[PDB]
Amino acid sequence: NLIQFGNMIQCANKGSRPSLDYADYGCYCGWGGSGTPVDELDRCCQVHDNCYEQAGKKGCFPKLTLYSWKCTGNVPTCNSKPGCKSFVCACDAAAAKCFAKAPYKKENYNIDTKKRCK
Amino acid sequence: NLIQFGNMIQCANKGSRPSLDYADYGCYCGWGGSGTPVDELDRCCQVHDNCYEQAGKKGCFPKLTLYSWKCTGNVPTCNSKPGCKSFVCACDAAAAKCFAKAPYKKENYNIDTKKRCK
Ligand SMILES: [Ca+2]
Ligand SMILES: [Ca+2]
Repeated sequence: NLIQFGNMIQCANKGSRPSLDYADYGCYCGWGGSGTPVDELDRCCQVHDNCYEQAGKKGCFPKLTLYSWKCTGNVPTCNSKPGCKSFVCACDAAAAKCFAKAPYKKENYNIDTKKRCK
Repeated sequence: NLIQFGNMIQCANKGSRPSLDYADYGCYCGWGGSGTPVDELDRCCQVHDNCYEQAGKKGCFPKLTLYSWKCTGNVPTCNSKPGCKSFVCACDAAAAKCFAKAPYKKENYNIDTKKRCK
């Protein structure tokens, strides 16, 4: 679920930045997502958006799915069983890893998505 | 539950030390629960053992309790508000913070607790 995703983000970036910092970023991080991502981190979110889309087509509610995961060697690691739990956990762990490698750019945080996204 | 606790430990210590390093340490970290704690870290585990005993007496199974928690700016924070979930979460959050500020001394890892703990 989304609280677990936030926990994963902190795991992957070794506490370098709070997970709330990623909640409304670029064109894709946060509600909806449209246009060309504005930078590397936003590209992570576009991928994540598409993964949640694919989870939804498989009958999952990715914001709600309660999976099992472990922060090990600074990598979010899915324990979960198959199905939605495995699938959504994979979406989140992947995004967490992607966020962690990408540079955070404050100028791209909380942007006017109607003006900058398409 | 124990997996979540491991995740809290990584949250509080910014992933600087694996969770397993704390599973058999001193007289109190892990299955042990007797004698005089061997150092500052071991004292954290003594407090955590006491907390788990209190949880049990509240009717909780602390190793199993499945709570809701958020790693917020490197601080494990309980979201669960009532019952065993909130109480056990608090035990774990406090220990995770305690572990992160205590110095780890490998000479106290995996000691013979039958011999050194009373
Ligand atoms: Ca989005
Ligand atoms: Ca113990």
